[PDB]
Amino acid sequence: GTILLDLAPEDKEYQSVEEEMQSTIREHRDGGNAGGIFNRYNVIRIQKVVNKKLRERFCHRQKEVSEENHNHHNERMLFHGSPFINAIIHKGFDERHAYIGGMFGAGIYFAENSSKSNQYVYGIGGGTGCPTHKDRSCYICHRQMLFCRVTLGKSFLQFSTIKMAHAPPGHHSVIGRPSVNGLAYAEYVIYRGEQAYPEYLITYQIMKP
Ligand SMILES: [Zn+2]
Repeated sequence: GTILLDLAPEDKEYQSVEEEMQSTIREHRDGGNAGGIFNRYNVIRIQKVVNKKLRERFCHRQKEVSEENHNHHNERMLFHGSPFINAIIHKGFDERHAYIGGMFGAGIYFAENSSKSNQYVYGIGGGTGCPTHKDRSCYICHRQMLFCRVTLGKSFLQFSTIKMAHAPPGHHSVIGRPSVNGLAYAEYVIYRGEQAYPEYLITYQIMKP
């Protein structure tokens, strides 16, 4: 029920996504332990995920949020790395498989920075790395991540560690903005899988300095 459409490297969308990916690369305080050491990706292919049902759910929920947020659905293109990408592009986002170990409670997380999402491609905290060379800084294996469209709506800006099962009353998402001696980069949390849609599937690599 899911068809993948390879975008040509000469198309505007391809280079737009790529530019949105390689420009949001930042140095993390872990010294590149989980995501590995890199400064720019090696994009193999960018494929659009097509599934009318998931889009129907997404647009329905988007309409609900819009109706409950000043007729203005805050759609934002955000990154997402997970060891279960295929399950996402086939079945859609699911809050039943949310990040319980997250800082803002068992919800679905999204990073504005591509590297931060790369930190979760091979699992939580980098996991155990690639399935071939057992290295989470492997420059050989083809990694993947998701450039998704997330519906935030009325966002709730919490900076400290506040766990929760759902979004605050009158809200739809929880945004954690960077704080000194706190979190380094912004995080975006949604507690409904209907508020995200894996628009772009990015197959890439990391480059050794
Ligand atoms: Zn490898």
